Amino acid sequence: YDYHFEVNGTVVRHKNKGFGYMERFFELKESCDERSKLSKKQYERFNALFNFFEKNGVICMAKDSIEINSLAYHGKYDVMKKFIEEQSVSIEDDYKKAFFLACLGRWEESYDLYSNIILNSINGCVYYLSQINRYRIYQSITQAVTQFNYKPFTDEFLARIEREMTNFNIDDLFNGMPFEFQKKYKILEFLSDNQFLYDDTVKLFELTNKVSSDIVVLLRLYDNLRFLYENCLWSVSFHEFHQYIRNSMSLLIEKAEYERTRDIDELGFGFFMEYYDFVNISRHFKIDDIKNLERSCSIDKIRFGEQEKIEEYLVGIAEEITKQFSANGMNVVFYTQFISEAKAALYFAKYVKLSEEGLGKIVKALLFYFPERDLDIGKRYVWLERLTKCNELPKSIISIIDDFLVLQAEKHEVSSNGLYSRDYGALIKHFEKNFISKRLSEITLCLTQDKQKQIDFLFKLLPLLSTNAKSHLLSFKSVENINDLMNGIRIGLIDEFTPEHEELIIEYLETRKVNYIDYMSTFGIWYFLEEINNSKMEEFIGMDDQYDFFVDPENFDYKKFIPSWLKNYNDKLLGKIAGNKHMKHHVIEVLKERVKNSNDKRYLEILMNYFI
Amino acid sequence: CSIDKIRFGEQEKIEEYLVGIAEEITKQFSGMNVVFYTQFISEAKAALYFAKYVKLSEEGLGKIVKALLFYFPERDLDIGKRYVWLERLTKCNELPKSIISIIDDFLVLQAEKHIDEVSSNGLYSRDYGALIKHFEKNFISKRLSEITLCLTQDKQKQIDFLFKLLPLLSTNAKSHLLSFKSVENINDLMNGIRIGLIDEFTPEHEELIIEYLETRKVNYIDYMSTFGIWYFLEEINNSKMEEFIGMDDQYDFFVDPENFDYKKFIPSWLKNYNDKLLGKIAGNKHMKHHVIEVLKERVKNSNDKRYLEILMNYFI
Repeated sequence: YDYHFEVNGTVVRHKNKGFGYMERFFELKESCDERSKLSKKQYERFNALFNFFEKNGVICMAKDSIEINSLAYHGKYDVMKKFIEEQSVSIEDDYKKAFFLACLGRWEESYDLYSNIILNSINGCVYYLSQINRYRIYQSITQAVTQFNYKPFTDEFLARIEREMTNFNIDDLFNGMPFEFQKKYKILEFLSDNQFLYDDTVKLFELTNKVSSDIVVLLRLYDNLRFLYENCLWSVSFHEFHQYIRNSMSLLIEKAEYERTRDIDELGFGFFMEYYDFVNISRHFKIDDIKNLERSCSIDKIRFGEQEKIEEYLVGIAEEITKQFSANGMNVVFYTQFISEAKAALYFAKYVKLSEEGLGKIVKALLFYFPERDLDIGKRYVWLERLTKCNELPKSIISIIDDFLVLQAEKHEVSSNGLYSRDYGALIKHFEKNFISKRLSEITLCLTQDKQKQIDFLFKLLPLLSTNAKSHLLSFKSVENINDLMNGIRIGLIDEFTPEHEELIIEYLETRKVNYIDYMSTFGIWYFLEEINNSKMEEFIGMDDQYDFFVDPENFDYKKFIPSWLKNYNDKLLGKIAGNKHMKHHVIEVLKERVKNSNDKRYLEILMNYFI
Repeated sequence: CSIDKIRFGEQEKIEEYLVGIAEEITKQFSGMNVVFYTQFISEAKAALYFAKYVKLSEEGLGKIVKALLFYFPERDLDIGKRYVWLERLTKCNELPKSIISIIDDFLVLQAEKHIDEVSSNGLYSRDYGALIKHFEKNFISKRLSEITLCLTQDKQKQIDFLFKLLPLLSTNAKSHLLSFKSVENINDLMNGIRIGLIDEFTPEHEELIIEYLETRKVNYIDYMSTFGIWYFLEEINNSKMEEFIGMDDQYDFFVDPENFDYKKFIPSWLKNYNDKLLGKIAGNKHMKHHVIEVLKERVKNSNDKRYLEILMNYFI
């Protein structure tokens, strides 16, 4: 505590009452003559000290860019495998090898290498750090076994490490080292502690003040990341560090959004995201955390820099996804940690502009080689649609989606979201607007009445077929009764109501009218939407409030209106109701009354975009 | 958050705590402990500020108001900040006669002060008098009337300060004040209209407005927005206001909707506006679209609930 060493690289005298040796050192650093006056051995010692202080980002005193050198941090899995394959020349090479094995999911080999280094390492700093990391990898192996209860570790190995690590105390490790080590390496004692990021987490509270701190927080986060990755420490993978990164980045982005909002309020017209920030968010955030960030702050207003580096990182993520799942691959220990980072990276790639080739690689990996368990068809479509935000759909991505749809047809869908293969075709039709699928047409030409599952699958994908394919597909389905007509309209059998469909709807409505003493609401919606021009629906008025609310609002009694109707309405229906020039003030007043009664988010959203 | 609608439990314990803080404020500032002051003044200020939402008994309210007005240092609490505190206190409990008497004594002390008033938010003792007049509009400041009776023309400070507190006086007391004080500058005209002595501007008032605008114009190469509000709400028909646009953004916004570019509009302006002119802006139809856009953007990006209630009651 003689001096303060700040995150920006400046030194400040703090507590030493003796000579200013750091100020003196900087003075020799500035001027070569004073440096030349040193003795030869002291001159070379000063050269070593200057190299150290340059490497560690210590420049000068107060009166006078992040760069992490780690293959593990940058996700260079192939280069890490190459480094592991080669023969280690030193024990520091073995330490780096054991860290790389830990990061590649090969925890048994990592534990064996750490044990070997501990054997062959008795400064004793690599010995101490291997003891730290072997305990950490032993903790990782122990917790992975509990999660899996697949047998990725043999029971012999588990029993052997349990016997080796029984009664082992990491709290005694530093105190068991020679006192020379304990004096020289007092700064490494925190690595044996259960927690080491409490100071930073408590200091994060300054990002919540509403009355620089943010740059200090970011630089300290970069310092922690560089120390834990460049020194090959396995604590960089545990929940404490990931939680610390999540908290720091989330609070920084929320603080920047708060300053942006306050300035907009007070001035009426902040956070800069770069490659390292993108990698930190991808590796440490879950999808829920990114969703919290998106809902809390406008990430679309955050400028993304170093987009070439981010694109290269995303392409590497896609390539590793392919290598993990195109071939046998499937290191379950590595896959468990890697799939979360890949999901977060592809999810966050919505805000990053991507080149055509890189976008092609990423989209291909996402559509085909991403496991269904981690990303179902609905989540996969959500990721793709997010990818279509910054960059519109080119021809190559449309072709990749076409191949995905062809593969789906050949296979023929469990979707937690509720979006299926039809939405990919809708997305294609959104941009190309005239895309016809050659192979889908070919498989329609081979379709028969036997394979009903194919028919009921790609009847939803009808706009991507040709005229002959559409005509052939239409033959296998009948529209005899009203139920068949409703199944067709929900599946897309007909897009323009024929007069016989109108007669069928009339028959259904008359039959229900006779039996007076779900479908009717849809009929009223279609009548309002000009979908049906029968001009006869007025006789079915009186039963359902929605029916007369939709067929003719002029005579509708708005005391029978339920505000919950608007929640079920879609974008097109709400926009049409807004522009009707009738019914408008009634929905305005009912929505105003609803929101004044209770600040409901969906109702305000409806009232705000289309003004209904 | 609407903290006002949140109910407060243990109102008696809260009031006892508030009265204890008021008593400590009185005791400290009369020999004080400065290092204790640093920690305690923040808590006392926050408690007095947050006491807006808590029902206070008449005796406790009296003690709290007395401490806030008299013994709260001017360094921590400006006269405008102190008025804001007191006005917040009067929100939950309408100020009784004892509170009126206490703040009247504060007013007469402030009158004695001028015998030789910095507000960060521009709210002064005339506003304490206005808060007096907002309730029981039949009230007389006897001590202030006595001060008004003995007003020689040489002691300008007392008379010019007391002219702001016109409704607090009597006819006989205000006779001497009107004998000396009269509308002669733009400041006199604006504080007179805020009192309400003259409801309709004389042409000479428009002349002073135009000459003040001309002077600040020759200075070009704070009450700018008041003239814009007067032109928008057509209390000024001089029609020469259009020759001094490009001066302040609020002025440009209010004198002309179409010529005022909407990118320099400050969304926070709508919170200062009152209900009358806020409704008038909605019906103008010449600036309705851009205030609608600003309100929507603020509902999106800001957590402030004021913008939503501005949008939905007035539909600006």
